[PDB]
Amino acid sequence: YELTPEQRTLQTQARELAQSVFASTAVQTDLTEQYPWDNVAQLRDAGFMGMMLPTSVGGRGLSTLDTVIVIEEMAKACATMGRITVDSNLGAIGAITKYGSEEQIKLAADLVLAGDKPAICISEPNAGSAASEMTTRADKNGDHYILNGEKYWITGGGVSKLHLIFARVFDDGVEQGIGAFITVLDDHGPEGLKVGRRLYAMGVRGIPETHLEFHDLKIHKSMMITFPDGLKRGFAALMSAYNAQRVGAGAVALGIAQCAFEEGVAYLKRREQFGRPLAEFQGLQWMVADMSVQLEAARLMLRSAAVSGETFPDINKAAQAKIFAAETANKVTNDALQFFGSSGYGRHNPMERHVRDARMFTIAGGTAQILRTQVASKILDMKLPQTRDGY
Ligand SMILES: Cc1cc2nc3c(=O)[nH]c(=O)nc-3n(C[C@H](O)[C@H](O)[C@H](O)COP(=O)(O)OP(=O)(O)OC[C@H]3O[C@@H](n4cnc5c(N)ncnc54)[C@H](O)[C@@H]3O)c2cc1C
Ligand SMILES: CC(C)(COP(=O)(O)OP(=O)(O)OC[C@H]1O[C@@H](n2cnc3c(N)ncnc32)[C@H](O)[C@@H]1OP(=O)(O)O)[C@@H](O)C(=O)NCCC(=O)NCCS
Repeated sequence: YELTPEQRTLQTQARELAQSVFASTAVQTDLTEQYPWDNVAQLRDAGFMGMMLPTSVGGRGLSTLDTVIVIEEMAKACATMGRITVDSNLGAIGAITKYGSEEQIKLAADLVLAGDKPAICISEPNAGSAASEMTTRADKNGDHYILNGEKYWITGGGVSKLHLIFARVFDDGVEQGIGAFITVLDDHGPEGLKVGRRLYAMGVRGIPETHLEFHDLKIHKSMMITFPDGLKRGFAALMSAYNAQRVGAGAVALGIAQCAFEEGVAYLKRREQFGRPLAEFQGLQWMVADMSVQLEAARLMLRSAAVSGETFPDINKAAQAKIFAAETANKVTNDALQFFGSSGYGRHNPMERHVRDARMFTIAGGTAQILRTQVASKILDMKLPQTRDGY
């Protein structure tokens, strides 16, 4: 239940980069809401991008746990850098690594290792929790697929090059299921791929969340992730790669909470009222005790989930960890802010940002409610349909 000597080294390397470079840019990144290109370049040069890619394509061949360790250190410095580390190591790049062809893996690897944070494109304005109800379609046309539809809250929209787009595949009018399509966005850009309006967010403002439109987007069949056993199971396998994403997302939430925790504790020791430091008040001591307990548990849950499953973490262990970590983060950041008092409410301190940044993680990548349903389906060992006629 402890890190290996190699993992401490990886942790130290991650912490050094985050504290000496990223930490001093967190406040401004939140102010400008601008994608930190400079920081991403340093993140790449330190080998913290595409870590789970095989060594045969330039990757380090690391584990999910390795990334989770790195991700948390980045998040403790900057929530934006935390999420970037996630998307550039887990999720879309994970599904491509596992299910993609040699050509598709090489294209994805070259981009990520060059410093590109991939963008996954699943959610639609009328299809969030019910992702299987997405209206983005891909009609087959010869050896190509014509994509028409819209996505939103696309993390990295406008700055991401690599795109993994999920769409309902139709063959001569007949539905085939949902498949994933790879496309790359550049200055010249692919015809039909349009970056929609930006959705300005409560926190983690350093990464643009945008709408995304597809107007007769022509994708060759060599850029569709294919399966020998049909797309019907294909849509069930791509989201299994998202089980690793959730653990990473949980690590970001944990990182934010841990930072706020450390800052709150440090403040209690130096801030004095009634002739003494705040740390000498029992009620505040127990609050500190409560936070440390939940943080320790959260870190255990995340790390435990990371080493579970086969290629990706177990879907339910990951769901349990994500629920715990995200909800833990919301309480810790809020209570840590309370330690600062009035100054905690001031934007000249980072405490109010911590609450704003942490708030998204009970929502994005599957809400805490949808994850509870998932966990319940495991314990009860039954399907839990949400439709009116699912029984
Ligand atoms: C910061 C951020 C970044 C994001 N980045 C991306 C990205 O990169 N790619 C991407 O594809 N998507 C992204 N999303 C979207 C997100 O992954 C989905 O939208 C998420 O599943 C939430 O969907 P929704 O907002 O449509 O929730 P809705 O489906 O509108 O749910 C609304 C509320 O109803 C509850 N609810 C819904 N269905 C049920 C049910 N059956 N039972 C009980 N309760 C229910 C939910 O818990 C939620 O609280 C991002 C979102 C955020 C906030
Ligand atoms: C899965 C979800 C869409 C509900 O779907 P549903 O209508 O209950 O359909 P079911 O879960 O019964 O079936 C879907 C299949 O995909 C599989 N699946 C779904 N999510 C999965 C995940 N995260 N990991 C692995 N497998 C998954 C299920 O095992 C199931 O396979 P089966 O056919 O062998 O049973 C919803 O609970 C969910 O998790 N979505 C959250 C939104 C989201 O993920 N958005 C990401 C964008 S950031």
